[PDB]
Amino acid sequence: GSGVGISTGGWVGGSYFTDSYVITKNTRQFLVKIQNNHQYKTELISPSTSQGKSQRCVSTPWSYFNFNQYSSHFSPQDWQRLTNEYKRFRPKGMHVKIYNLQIKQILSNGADTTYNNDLTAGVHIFCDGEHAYPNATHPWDEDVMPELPYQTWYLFQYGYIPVIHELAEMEDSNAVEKAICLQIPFFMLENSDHEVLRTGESTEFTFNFDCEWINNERAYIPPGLMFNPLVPTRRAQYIRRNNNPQTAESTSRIAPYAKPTSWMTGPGLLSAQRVGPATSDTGAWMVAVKPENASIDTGMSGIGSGFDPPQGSLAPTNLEYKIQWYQTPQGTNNNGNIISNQPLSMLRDQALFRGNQTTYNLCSDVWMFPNQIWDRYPITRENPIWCKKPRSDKHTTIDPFDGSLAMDHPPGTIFIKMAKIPVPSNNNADSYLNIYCTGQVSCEIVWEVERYATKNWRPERRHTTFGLGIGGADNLNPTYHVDKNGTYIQPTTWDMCFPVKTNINKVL
Amino acid sequence: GSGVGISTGGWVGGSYFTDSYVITKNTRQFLVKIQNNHQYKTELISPSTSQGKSQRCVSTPWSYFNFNQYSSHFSPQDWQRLTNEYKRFRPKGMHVKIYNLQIKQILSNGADTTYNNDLTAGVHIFCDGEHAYPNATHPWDEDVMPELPYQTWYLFQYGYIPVIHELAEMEDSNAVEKAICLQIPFFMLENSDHEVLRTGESTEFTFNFDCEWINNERAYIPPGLMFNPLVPTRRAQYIRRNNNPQTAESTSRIAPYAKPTSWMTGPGLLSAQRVGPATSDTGAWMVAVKPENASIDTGMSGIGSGFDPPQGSLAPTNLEYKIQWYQTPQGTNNNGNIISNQPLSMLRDQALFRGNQTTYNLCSDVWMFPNQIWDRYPITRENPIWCKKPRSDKHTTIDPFDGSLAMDHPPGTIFIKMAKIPVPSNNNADSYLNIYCTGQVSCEIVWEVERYATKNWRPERRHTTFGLGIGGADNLNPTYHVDKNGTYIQPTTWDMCFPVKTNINKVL
Amino acid sequence: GSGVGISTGGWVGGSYF
Repeated sequence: GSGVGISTGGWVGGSYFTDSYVITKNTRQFLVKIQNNHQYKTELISPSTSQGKSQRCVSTPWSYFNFNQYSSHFSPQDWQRLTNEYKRFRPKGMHVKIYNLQIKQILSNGADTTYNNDLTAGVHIFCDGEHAYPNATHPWDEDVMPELPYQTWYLFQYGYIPVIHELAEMEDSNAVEKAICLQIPFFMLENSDHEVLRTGESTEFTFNFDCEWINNERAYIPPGLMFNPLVPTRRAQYIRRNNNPQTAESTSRIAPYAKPTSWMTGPGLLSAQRVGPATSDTGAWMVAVKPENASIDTGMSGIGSGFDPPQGSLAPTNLEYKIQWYQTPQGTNNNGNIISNQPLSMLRDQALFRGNQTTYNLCSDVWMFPNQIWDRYPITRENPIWCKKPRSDKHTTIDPFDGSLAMDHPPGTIFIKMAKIPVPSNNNADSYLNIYCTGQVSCEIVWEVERYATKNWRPERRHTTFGLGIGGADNLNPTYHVDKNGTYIQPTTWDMCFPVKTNINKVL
Repeated sequence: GSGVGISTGGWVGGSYFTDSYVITKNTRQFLVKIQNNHQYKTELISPSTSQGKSQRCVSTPWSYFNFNQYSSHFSPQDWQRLTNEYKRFRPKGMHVKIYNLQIKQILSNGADTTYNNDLTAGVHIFCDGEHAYPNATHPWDEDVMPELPYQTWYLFQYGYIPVIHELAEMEDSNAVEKAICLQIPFFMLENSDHEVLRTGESTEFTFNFDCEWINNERAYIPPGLMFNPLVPTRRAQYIRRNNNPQTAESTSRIAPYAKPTSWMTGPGLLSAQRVGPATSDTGAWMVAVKPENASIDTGMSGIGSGFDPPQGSLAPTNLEYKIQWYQTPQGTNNNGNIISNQPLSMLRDQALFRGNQTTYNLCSDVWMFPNQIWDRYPITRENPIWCKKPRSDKHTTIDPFDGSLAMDHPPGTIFIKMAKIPVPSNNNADSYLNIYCTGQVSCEIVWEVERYATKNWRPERRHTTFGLGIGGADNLNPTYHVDKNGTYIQPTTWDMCFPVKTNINKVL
Repeated sequence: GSGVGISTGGWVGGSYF
């Protein structure tokens, strides 16, 4: 059948797990709220603390689906079934279905509320196959899908930064900031066509990934530690005159153990320190722009973006480089707040010393160098799956230090809006009918997956629940589980979330 | 046709009765209430009386259909048509249909209520073919289908015990109860996919049974009483010196009557007595666990489950072993309260004596023994049809003492939920739209049935209404019948409900 | 070949899964 009163599609989920691939299926309940009236504005965000960056941005009536995270697509068991049982995996494809839509027509008699349901109403649904438009999705952000099904999924408003607020602020003069103010592009999702849906209708979307593997594997030794220490080496060490304390120059054969190596450590930036008060964008490395004239307020600050984490690789000094996240919107300064940790993988730590003719002294920087090896960030269940690689003429190796992934075309963000229904007036307008939509997204994605075999004699390592710990309310219930009170207990610190790359082994 | 305004299926019922099989058909009106918001929690049930067991359990938004009982599928005449006319029967198959759904959208203006009906709403319906998930159905419980049609059927919330509350309580220390607390599984019905239904849609489910016959038959003599008492026997009795009072040892031939037998009595446990106050789970036999360390509060109690009835077989001493049930939720301590009784079948009673060299003394226990014969509990119209045999490596004969049946895969429990419809807010959430579902289940099950023939000359026995008695309001109306006032009069004590195994006969 | 000086079979192991 078809029409109102006939559901379009059913609920879906439960994953799969075949040796060659893993099919994860998920379904949600969402609602679209009519953000920002239906008009756009700009909003010039800022806190005040007027010294802040005060990015101008743009607001839109649209809301969007963010599917990017692992904890959305994998249950704590599905994750840890692949983290234990497979070398590597990458998402092969993605299939999304909007269906079972509802338009409920908010009413207010004062106080209270009433919902009359509705028919003869519509919902705009738009997808990016070209990745035109500023593509809201940023790897970390918030939201994505609730890691836990049955939990309704509130969409978030779509917005974008047209241009840096400073540089076009603009200060008196200028014509250097007059341009870059004149050139700010203005994007609208109306433009390119898109589907409207009443209740009985649904929509599907597919995606394919040109995508790099993410490897769950562990190097038990540094790459420079690979050699037979029993066998002597043919090589020699000349050592300069020490010039205090003592021990004039001599040449000698390199010991059989501790043979020299190629294979430099991976790059990192360790020298900087985060600058100034919070909410001011303290990154310790600001990329900025600095056009030749322009004009600039206090800052630095205040222009450009903080680079985080430096690192990458190159084991950090203190917590300041160690990433962090709250895994919860209610998270206060210290609460939630699980902090990244070392995988104990040997790749992946990578100091560098140089110096002194007397002592070794850990060195800041370590830029790119020909023989370098590093290991991509071990990630974890809480991480974003992908990140969009911005289109540009030239680029280097492209390894994001957030883990995640880089793709020319990631999954196109699916945008959805409430289809303004106006109402007559004398003035006339601006007035509209207050409605919201509700429905079910099913994100079914296929994962290219590869299973591990090794010649190691020893048991290696897995992810037990014993890394997990008890929490919530009265302490009862362990970790991934409901409260009484039921509130899903969040995993506390890093090992709870079970990172890949801490298990198996690989001969380098 | 199709869609709203076209009923999906019609009412069904009236049974069948062919010699080879009996088809019982039933239809109901049910409603799903949105239990437990849509969140799960845990609920740590307990009374207080904090000394109680205080099982933690888990609550779910789901409700389920329990079809397990005889009085649901058989009218008092349909039952007693098979109990009189057939040796044995077992359910062959089962066919269930949800249809004629309605979502009525509860409203409250304060006091009162209003129901706007609704469209563009949905209902989740999920079935277990694999019997993954904890499967709420327990043989006795409550509810099932109302034995009487036209009586609306209120569903009950689905919940399960993740782990024994004690042992993980946990007391200080521990790491023995830390494990078993960490390992508590958490099941969710979202997971595996399931169908959502608007009004116009329906759903069917089928089931097949690998199932043991339940026998309606009567042994007119004990199995050890089978012999020709006229014919002399070749056998002898040596009797030890009596050592007080008198009568020194002698050997003699066994009398022609009262020949010795094989065929030991069925097993039972008669020694124990129920322990302590009610609501504390007094079973007289507690299975428990007792891990080697753990920790334990007062109890025993308090851990594990009471084994009921011991018995089995092995005619009990007092009422304490005799089972009982109230056949009514309104039943107080003594009200309703029909108590099981002896079938007068001879199988099926089974004392055991041993002792003393002087006197025989009824013996407690009687575990399993090679030659034992017992007769499965005679059941009655009020009993559960089946019980799930839990998956385990090893097990013994598997005869449940509740009567009923054991199956690897019983009928998969059908789960149903109200499909949370959220509503927008600032906070935002947690908020949802208040609705309920209403519809018709038709459970049509086929019974493999076998008809009796015998060489007995005499009339045997049947189930008359004369076993029944008058009751309700002013005494008028007999037993299975409406009051004035109309309330279905319940059968009082055991013979009213007409048990199988009290009729026909069988030569052993 | 066959006879002394020709090994009959080789070493084996390593499981499968």
